Amino acid sequence: VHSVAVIGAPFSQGQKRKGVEHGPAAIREAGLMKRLSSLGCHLKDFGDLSFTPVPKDDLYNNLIVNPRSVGLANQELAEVVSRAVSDGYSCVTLGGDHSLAIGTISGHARHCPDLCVVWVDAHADINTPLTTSSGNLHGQPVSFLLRELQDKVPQLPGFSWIKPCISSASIVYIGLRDVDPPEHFILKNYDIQYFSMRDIDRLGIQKVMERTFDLLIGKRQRPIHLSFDIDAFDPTLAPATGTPVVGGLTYREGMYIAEEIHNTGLLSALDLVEVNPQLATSEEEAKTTANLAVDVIASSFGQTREGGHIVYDQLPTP
Amino acid sequence: VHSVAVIGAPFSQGQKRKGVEHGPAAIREAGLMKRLSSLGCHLKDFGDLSFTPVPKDDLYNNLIVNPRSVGLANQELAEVVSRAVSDGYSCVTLGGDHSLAIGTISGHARHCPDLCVVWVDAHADINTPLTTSSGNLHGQPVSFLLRELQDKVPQLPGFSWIKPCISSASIVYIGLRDVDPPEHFILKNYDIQYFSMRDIDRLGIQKVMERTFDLLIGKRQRPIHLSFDIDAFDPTLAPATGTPVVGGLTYREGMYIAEEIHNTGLLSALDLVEVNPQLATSEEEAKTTANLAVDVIASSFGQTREGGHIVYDQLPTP
Amino acid sequence: NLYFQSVHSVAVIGAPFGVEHGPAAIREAGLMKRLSSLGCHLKDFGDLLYNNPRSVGLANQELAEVVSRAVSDGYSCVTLGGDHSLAIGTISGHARCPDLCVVWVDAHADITTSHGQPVSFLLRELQDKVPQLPGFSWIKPCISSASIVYIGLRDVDPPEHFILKNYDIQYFSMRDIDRLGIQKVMERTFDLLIGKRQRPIHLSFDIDAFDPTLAPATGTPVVGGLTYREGMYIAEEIHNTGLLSALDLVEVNPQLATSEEEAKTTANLAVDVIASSFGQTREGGHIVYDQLPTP
Ligand SMILES: NC[C@@H](CCC[B-](O)(O)O)[C@H](N)C(=O)O
Ligand SMILES: [Mn+2]
Ligand SMILES: [Mn+2]
Ligand SMILES: [Mn+2]
Ligand SMILES: [Mn+2]
Ligand SMILES: [Mn+2]
Ligand SMILES: [Mn+2]
Repeated sequence: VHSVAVIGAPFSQGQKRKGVEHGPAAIREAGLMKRLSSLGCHLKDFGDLSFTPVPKDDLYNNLIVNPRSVGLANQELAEVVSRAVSDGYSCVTLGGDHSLAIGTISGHARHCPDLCVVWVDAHADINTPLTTSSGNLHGQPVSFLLRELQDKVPQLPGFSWIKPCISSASIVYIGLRDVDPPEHFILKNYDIQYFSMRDIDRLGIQKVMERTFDLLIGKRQRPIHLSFDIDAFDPTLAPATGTPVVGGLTYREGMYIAEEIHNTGLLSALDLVEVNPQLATSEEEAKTTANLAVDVIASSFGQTREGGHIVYDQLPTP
Repeated sequence: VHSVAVIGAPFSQGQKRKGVEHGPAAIREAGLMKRLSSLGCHLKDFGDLSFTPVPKDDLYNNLIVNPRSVGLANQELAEVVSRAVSDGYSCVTLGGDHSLAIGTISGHARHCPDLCVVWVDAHADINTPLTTSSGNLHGQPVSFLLRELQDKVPQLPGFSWIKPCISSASIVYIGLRDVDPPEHFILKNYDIQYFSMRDIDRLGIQKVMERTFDLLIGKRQRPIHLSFDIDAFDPTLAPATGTPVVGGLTYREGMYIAEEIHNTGLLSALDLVEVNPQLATSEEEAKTTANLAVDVIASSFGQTREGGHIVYDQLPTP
Repeated sequence: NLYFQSVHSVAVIGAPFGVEHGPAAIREAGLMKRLSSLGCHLKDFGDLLYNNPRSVGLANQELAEVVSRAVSDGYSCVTLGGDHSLAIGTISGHARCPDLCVVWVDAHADITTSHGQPVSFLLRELQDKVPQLPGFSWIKPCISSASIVYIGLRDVDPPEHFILKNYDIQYFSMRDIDRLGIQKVMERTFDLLIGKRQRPIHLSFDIDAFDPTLAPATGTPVVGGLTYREGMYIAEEIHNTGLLSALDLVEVNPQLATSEEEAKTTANLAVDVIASSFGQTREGGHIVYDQLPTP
């Protein structure tokens, strides 16, 4: 019996495309709670958080957009995640853009300092505020969290509260296929392990999961933080997303990652981000993406493709 | 060269979605007979059976749907299949819902004491009339056929003619992804071998086919009954079906299963079920599903990806 | 960007043999910009019955002399199609490099006929089986049986199957990829073609080798093709040898598109294959970043 807390983080200021703030409601509408309930989960829904707005919030170094707004909302979200983690709940945060991982990972690390991160995404999201070309904070969350990158990251307004909480050996990426040249340099120079789409093509997702766990939990059991960007899946499967990139995970591969995460029994927090129902060309495309998000979450807590989630031990007789 | 019999079974009373009775007409219209002719098949067309309706056949024990109609249609179907097999043909039955495997497998076992079954489906179709939640008989056919379950299956009206004819070690499932808790218990408890979509994700379809044949025909040659539900394919490939489940077989995997079955030279009967042209959103969706059904059957009788079905003896010289 | 993992010299030619709208569709999808972004030294050449053997044979003679000039100057020649018949011209022109090996990526063997016969005119062992066509006398066979490897085969005609089987032409059909996986297929392909010695590689890529969901705007689409990932993998491994000498990107037919999304997706895919053949990858790393800025 897993105790699962659901937190809606209708965060959109980490990027420029509107509608990602409607991701939590779309996921709940696709039957998230009914699905987790059927798995036997003990649920708590915090509903959607109302983040303190920052009306006077100008560009940092004439590039970084909404720093105070993103920094403050993450500060507040980190308090909610920390509380849920303290109360014994596996914390599911529904996005919202991927800048929310600053708050969920920060919050989680307060009570789980030995956590490890499995980052599932088409993107590395590891640009520093000095390497970003877009100035979108959803493309930089990992830079604020990485201990080894601290001397390369300037102090941004609203971001001072953040204490880097993950080391380069404690994060593994899966699904990479659109990596900026500064991000590629960071991954190689700081020895951050990753399994790009090319590594999945060669090894197969089973070997990718085995190797990920060898790297992270090969020495001891640790709390796992699964940060899952819906754009890790091929755009044909997850169209309702801001930055789609062709040649992503199949439905089967995404289910396989989540099932392996469930099988460890170590999942402590999960982010499901970048579902933007507004970017779907049709209502069915929006529902398809939202149904996929529920499937990743439910598989992370026991949903299988073999029907082995529920205890059944005796057949009825005539 | 193969002797192949074709039987149309326009039957829908094993489920609640209207239209699956039009599956045989849709498959025939897709050019099935012309395709089998082009492969050099000696063909016998038994036409499309008209099933004796049961006007008074309502809900049994507040659960079982249409038992008298399903039992009778299967009794009639078993006699036609028995005729085709005893005449010496490899029996192709076009569905119609998956409750029709009661008739095809019963009819086939009347001549093949050592028959084995390869069941390709998103579903196990092995609930008993006591474990079913829906009461739909297309989700229960294997329970009536399996010897090990005889003491778990109640006597339904119209089912007294059925004799269990297969052992738990004589059926292998491929493609499973939507299994009920009692069905998972039955599969594990009785040691029925299955390769779910997760097993295919891990092993690959080559190893799945090798292991299937090792389990079934590794000790001795045996007639093979291929019970193929079109919903084993991903819904993007087979949209015109009643219970679609995302994350199915690819076109390539489906053809590979069919090619490997052909390569044994032991195919004795094939069911191609659950094509429901009415559930397609367009004519092209219905046609794609029908064409896929024809490709499975043709590959099961020799159609290949390398174009080696037709023998070429001499190249023209100048 | 000033630093790159590798610098290649690349020549681009448009051969519009609605398949004629193919080179224009590829160009409009930003091909030149993409190759420039990879640190390539670019040279754009612009856009150029028996039993149309004259017109096909003529257009191919112009293409073969343009390809021969580009490869003579030391450029890796890229030809935008147009139908696959242009491969007679490009492989002949490139051969004028005699020890060239071919990697034919197609749903079809293109090798008795009923764009489906280019390999018959080029293969040495098939010379005593091919008749003297009008405006085809200038062609001499250049590639032997053990120098062409097919990848992606799924629609092979009975006389083609006999040719492949009896002339011992090694191939990896869709069924072979299903069994081995694309990694093993590339490892085995290179074991066959360059295991003995290094050789200029001719990659003739038909867009229909990919599944029709990915490349819908093509002439002869065949279901159950290569995924986007498999095709990129082929191109990346070809790049990783450091031997790519010529490449054809054929059968993009923008007049067969039933929507703008089907038109743009097919052209974008064709740009992706070419870019991956000259260094573009899923991991990045093609562009070399020196140092991180400090606050
Ligand atoms: N959720 C699927 C269904 C069975 C589908 C039968 B099939 O489509 O395979 O024929 C369920 N287990 C049931 O018992 O009603
Ligand atoms: Mn992300
Ligand atoms: Mn992303
Ligand atoms: Mn079925
Ligand atoms: Mn089924
Ligand atoms: Mn071709
Ligand atoms: Mn082709």
